[PDB]
Amino acid sequence: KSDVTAQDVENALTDTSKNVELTVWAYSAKQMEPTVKAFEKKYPHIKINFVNTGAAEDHFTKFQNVVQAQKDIPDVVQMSANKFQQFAVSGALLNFANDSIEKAWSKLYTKTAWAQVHYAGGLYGAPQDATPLANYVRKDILDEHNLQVPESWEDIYNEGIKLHKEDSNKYMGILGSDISFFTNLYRSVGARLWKVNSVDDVELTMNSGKAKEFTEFLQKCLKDGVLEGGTVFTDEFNRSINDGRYATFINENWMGNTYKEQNPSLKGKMVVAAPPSWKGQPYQSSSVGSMMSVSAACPKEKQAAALAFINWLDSDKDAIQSWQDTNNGNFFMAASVYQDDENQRNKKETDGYYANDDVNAVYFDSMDKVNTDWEYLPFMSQVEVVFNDVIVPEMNENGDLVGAMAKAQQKLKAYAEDNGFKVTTDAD
Ligand SMILES: C[C@@H]1O[C@]2(O[C@@H]3[C@@H](O)[C@H](O)O[C@H](CO)[C@H]3O[C@@]3(O[C@H]4[C@H](O2)[C@@H](O)[C@@H](O)O[C@@H]4CO)O[C@H](CO)[C@H](O)[C@H](O)[C@H]3O)[C@@H](O)[C@H](O)[C@@H]1O
Ligand SMILES: [Zn+2]
Ligand SMILES: [Zn+2]
Ligand SMILES: [Zn+2]
Ligand SMILES: [Zn+2]
Ligand SMILES: [Zn+2]
Repeated sequence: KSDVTAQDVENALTDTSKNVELTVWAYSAKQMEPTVKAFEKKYPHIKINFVNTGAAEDHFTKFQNVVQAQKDIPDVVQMSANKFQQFAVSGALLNFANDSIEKAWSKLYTKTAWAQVHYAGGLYGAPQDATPLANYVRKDILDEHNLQVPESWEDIYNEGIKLHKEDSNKYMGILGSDISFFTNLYRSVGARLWKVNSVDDVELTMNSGKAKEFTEFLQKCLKDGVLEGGTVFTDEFNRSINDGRYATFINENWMGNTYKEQNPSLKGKMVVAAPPSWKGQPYQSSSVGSMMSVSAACPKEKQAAALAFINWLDSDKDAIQSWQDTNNGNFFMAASVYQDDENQRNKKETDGYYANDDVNAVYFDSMDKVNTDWEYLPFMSQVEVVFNDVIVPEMNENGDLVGAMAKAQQKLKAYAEDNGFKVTTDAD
C-alpha cells in the first residue's frame, strides 16, 4: 500500500531545496507540452525531461518494452482510460491509492473521470481530458440533399440511404477500424460487450442481448451503404475529411479541436451535434480520455514529485487555463474547476469555425449522458489485437460482423483461461 500521502505530494512542491529530475513520456505532446513548460517555470527545482513518443500505438509498445526489460522506464507516462488496464494489472504502473489521496484528489476531478482511473481497487492516474462523443456533421452536404441533422441511428440509416443513392461518392458515416471508435458506439447505446466483477473474474457478452442487436444494425448499415468501413486518423481518413466523404463523424470530442488545426477550409460548413439515440431510448454517450500515470519503477524518492506533477498538469487552475489558451481557446478537461464552471458550459464560439456557436453546450450535455454502466477488460491490449485480427477485416459492404464478434469472443475466452482469469461467455 502506497504511503505517499496527499501532504507528501504537496511537500514536493514547497520543498524547493530538494531538486528532482523527472522523465515524462507523452504521445499527445502537441496539446500538452506548453502546459508542461508552464509547470517547469513555476517549479524550477523539478526539471522535466519531456519525451514526445510519437503516435499512441508506438508509445504503448515502447512502454511495454521498457517495463518487461526493467530498464530505462520513464517516471511519468501518459495512459488512457481504455488502454491502461493491462499495464495496471501486470504491475507496470504505481498504484498510489491511499485514504489521503482519495479524499483530496476525488474533489479535483469529475466523478465519471475519477471512477475510470481506478482499476481492481487501485488508483493509477490523474485524469486529463474527458472525451464525450459528438457528431461532427457536414451541414452543407446535408442541406444540398434536403436532409436533417440526424438525432437517432434510425435517421442515420434512413437519410444515409437517400444520400448515397443520390451521391455515391458520399456516405452518411464511417465505421472506424479503431478499438476506441468501435467500443464507444456500443457503450453510447447501452450495449455491454462484457462485465468485470474482479481483476480475475469476467463475463463476455459479445454475441447476445443488446450488443448482438447493435452488431446486426451496424452490419446492415455496411451492407446497404449507410456506413463505409475504413481506418480513422490515417492519411486515408484525412483525405476523406477534406473531400467531404462522410456527412457525419461520431467521435471523441478532442476531434473538434483537430478540425480547427488541420482543416481550416471547412470553416462554416460543420455543425457539432449530440450523438445519436437508439430505439427510442434517450441518447447516451461515452468518455475515455488520457490520464497521467507514475511508473511502478519510479524511485521512491521521486514519487511525491511525480504525483505532484501529474496532479498539477491535470488540475491546477493555471494549468487548466493554459490547456485552453494553447489549444484554440478550448480543451475539454476532466478537472472539476472546468466541469463545474457554468461559463465553460455556456462558452460561446468566437472564431466562426462551426456553424453553431453553442459547441461547448453540446459537449457538456453529452458528458452528462455518458454511460457509466461499463468497465474495460483487464487485458485491453489483447482486446485490441483480437479486434484488429478478427473484427476489422469484416468491416466492409459484405462483412459478417455478427460472426466476427462471436469468433473474437472465443479467442478472448481462450486467452483469459490461459492467463488464469475466471471467464464465462454467452456461448457457454
Ligand atoms: C490512445 C487514446 O488516448 C485517448 O485519446 C487521445 C486524447 O486523450 C487526446 O486528447 O487526443 C488524442 C488525439 O490527438 C487522442 O488519441 C487519439 O488520441 C487522443 C487521446 O485519446 C486524447 O486523450 C487526446 O490526447 O487527443 C488524442 C488525439 O490527438 O485517440 C484515438 C482514439 O479516439 C486513436 O487511438 C489515435 O491513434 C490517438 O492519437 C483516448 O481518449 C482514446 O480512446 C485512446 O485510448
Ligand atoms: Zn477510490
Ligand atoms: Zn451530394
Ligand atoms: Zn455504394
Ligand atoms: Zn494512407
Ligand atoms: Zn496555479
